[PDB]
Amino acid sequence: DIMLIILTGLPGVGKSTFSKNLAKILSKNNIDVIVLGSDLIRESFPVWKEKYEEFIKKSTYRLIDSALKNYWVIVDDTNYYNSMRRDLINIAKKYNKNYAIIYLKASLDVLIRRNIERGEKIPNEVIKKMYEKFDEPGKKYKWDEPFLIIDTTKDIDFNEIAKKLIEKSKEIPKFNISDKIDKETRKIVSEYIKSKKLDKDKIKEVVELRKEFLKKIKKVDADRVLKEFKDLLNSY
Amino acid sequence: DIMLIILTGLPGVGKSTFSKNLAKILSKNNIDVIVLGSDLIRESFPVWKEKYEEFIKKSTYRLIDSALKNYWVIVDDTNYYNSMRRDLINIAKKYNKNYAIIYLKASLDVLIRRNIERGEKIPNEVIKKMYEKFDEPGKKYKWDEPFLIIDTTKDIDFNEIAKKLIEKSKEIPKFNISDKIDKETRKIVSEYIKSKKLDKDKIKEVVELRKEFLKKIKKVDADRVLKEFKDLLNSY
Ligand SMILES: Nc1ncnc2c1ncn2[C@@H]1O[C@H](COP(=O)(O)OP(=O)(O)O)[C@@H](O)[C@H]1O
Ligand SMILES: Nc1ncnc2c1ncn2[C@@H]1O[C@H](COP(=O)(O)OP(=O)(O)O)[C@@H](O)[C@H]1O
Ligand SMILES: [Mg+2]
Ligand SMILES: [Mg+2]
Repeated sequence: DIMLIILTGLPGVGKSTFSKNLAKILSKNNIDVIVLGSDLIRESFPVWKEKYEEFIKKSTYRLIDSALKNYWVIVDDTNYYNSMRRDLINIAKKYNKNYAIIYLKASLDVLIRRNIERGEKIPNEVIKKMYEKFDEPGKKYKWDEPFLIIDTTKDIDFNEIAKKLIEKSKEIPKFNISDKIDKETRKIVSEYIKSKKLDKDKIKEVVELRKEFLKKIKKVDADRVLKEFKDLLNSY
Repeated sequence: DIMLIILTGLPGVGKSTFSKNLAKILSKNNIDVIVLGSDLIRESFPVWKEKYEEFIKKSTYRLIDSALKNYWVIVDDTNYYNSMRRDLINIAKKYNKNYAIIYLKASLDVLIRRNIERGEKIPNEVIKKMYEKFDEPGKKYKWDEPFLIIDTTKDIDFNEIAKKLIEKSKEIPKFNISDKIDKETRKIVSEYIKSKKLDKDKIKEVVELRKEFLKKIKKVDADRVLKEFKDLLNSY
């Protein structure tokens, strides 16, 4: 009756816009749905610090868990790693609810241009690295395969998507430190870039710096690693 | 060393703006602070339903409780009832944290113009009535007295405020169905006025209808009363 909807897709792809549109159609069909995402909590702090991400994450999972007892939930978050998608499916699993992964995609050119339009809050170079490195959902686990893959440069038919999701809802549900280090070093890089307003060339060197640093680290303690990373950017 | 700051004041008075300014100055002083308010969760649903309010309230308090373990928290909410201020103080008392109530005020005319400015999302006559019936913090209980009273029609010295709060945070800490029905009947009224686009004369009828209704109810369980109120507005 209640379902968990898990969005996944890169920054600028249109997750927030899609969530809002999908929620409006669902509510028009008398479904009680809430849209929840990490940016809810993250943007409630006046500044970003790496040490906030743990509270942001858990607070987000908590609200989803609480919500999914009474309401459909649409999870509006990049969900860049399969371990994130697994953590969310485990919430549905806990309350025996169905779930549907909706993967939104657009070409890199489109994502960059949308980024430029939004005032390049994330550096273009970082979205480009994200796009190159993204493992498309379902590439490894059957439980990770999307219910819908949606091309956000093409027409999207919300009624159809609502219809399919509400059908799915009546079906029977059947069913990492490296990800942390990868994710937080990328966020630190982005903060540094925006904070120090780095020129294009410097942006490139810092993205490369991170790459080389992750090559070394792979060949660990998450905090020690991220602390060394900040120290590295400062030195550099 | 951590503190709960509880805002209180009518719609349009400048809570959310004040919160962002104060969080900025606190963070500039290396304080870890988060701004939380029931609208985070209320605005995450695509429409408003009365049945959501309990979830909203509880989810809000749970985020505050969780946050106050590690961060200063600024509570950005109307906090119209002293019962709401009591619940928030009790979270501070639970963790033995200092708290400060900050009462924000502005004249009715300024509230209306700001309301108009922003599109009259809450009917002006409802603002007027809230202004009329508002009980200023500390009217009855000593634990309810404002640490600070702020006139948002004048400039605000956030440096002084932060200094006063940091000083306060180093001190040793020392420590309802009628409200629900009052609150939700107002929200229902506001939502009918907007959804129905009532003319100004019908608005005043409906406002009076709520007043008359609340009289009769004082002479109960909240769900049934609220369903009847809606039935009354539909009839009327
Ligand atoms: N389907 C779409 N078609 C065209 N533009 C879109 C679409 N969805 C979102 N946008 C635009 O792309 C930008 C990023 O949208 P947003 O929903 O904020 O993406 P995300 O939440 O994935 O970061 C916004 O400017 C939005 O207006
Ligand atoms: N101190 C102030 N002086 C002038 N305008 C203000 C002040 N504080 C807020 N405003 C303006 O008043 C309107 C409502 O402010 P907001 O902070 O959203 O109030 P609240 O959160 O109390 O409803 C906004 O359009 C805002 O820009
Ligand atoms: Mg988004
Ligand atoms: Mg506000």
